[PDB]
Amino acid sequence: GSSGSSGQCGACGESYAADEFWICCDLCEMWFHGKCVKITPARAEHIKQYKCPSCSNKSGPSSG
Ligand SMILES: [Zn+2]
Ligand SMILES: [Zn+2]
Repeated sequence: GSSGSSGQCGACGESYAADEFWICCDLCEMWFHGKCVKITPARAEHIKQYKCPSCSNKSGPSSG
């Protein structure tokens, strides 16, 4: 990773690698990692357009 500006996972902000398992959001449709979004690479199969933790948080009882 030498490129300055580039995609970064909101959870941690790793480099755009075509290896790890990324998740797909519907609200913001951002880029995240299964494990980062509290999701397994195997379960994703049964998951379709999961609500990333970045959005789900919005309008929360602990934090609005
Ligand atoms: Zn991450
Ligand atoms: Zn989202």
